[PDB]
Amino acid sequence: SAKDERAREILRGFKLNWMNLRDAETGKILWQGTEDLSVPGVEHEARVPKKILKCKAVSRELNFSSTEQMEKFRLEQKVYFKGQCLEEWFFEFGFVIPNSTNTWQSLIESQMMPASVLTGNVIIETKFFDDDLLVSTSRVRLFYV
Ligand SMILES: Nc1cc(CN(CC2CCNCC2)S(=O)(=O)c2ccc(S(=O)(=O)N(Cc3ccc(Cl)cc3)C3CCCC3)cc2)ccc1C(=O)O
Repeated sequence: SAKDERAREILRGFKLNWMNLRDAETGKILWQGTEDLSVPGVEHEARVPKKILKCKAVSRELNFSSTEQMEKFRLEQKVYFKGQCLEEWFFEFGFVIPNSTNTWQSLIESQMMPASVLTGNVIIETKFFDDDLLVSTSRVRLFYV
């Protein structure tokens, strides 16, 4: 279908360039990377400091480029522990100019399991939408260090 073709064009033109996480209260950087975690079909890995689990809120900056125009770029993210969804998050970016590079700031705000239990057992599944069109699904396995 035209929508399936369109999804592939958007993916083809998309790159996640860099990204970081900060304690929202203090602004202190907890993690940063330049690996494109959005790439589908391979299991990505990331190592994050265990103190992140003590943050009431985490600020994420995500820098991306897109050759394709998007009407309503957004993300759905599911936190899975041993295959069980503990949490679902929704973030909206909105309009994306074709051939632009953009920085997107988001706030991520139950009782947390210990880092030692969680480590290597947490998968973040991220879906990349333009409105209702699914562009891609990626997975990142988290280790708490
Ligand atoms: N309920 C739980 C939720 C989590 C997930 N954490 C969310 C934090 C937990 C501490 N309070 C603030 C929210 S987290 O700190 O581990 C966290 C997870 C994902 C992310 S992320 O979605 O921003 N990102 C994944 C990501 C981001 C963007 C894209 Cl495109 C793809 C993947 C990763 C984090 C490390 C490398 C980047 C940020 C923080 C863990 C355990 C439990 C539990 O019940 O025990």
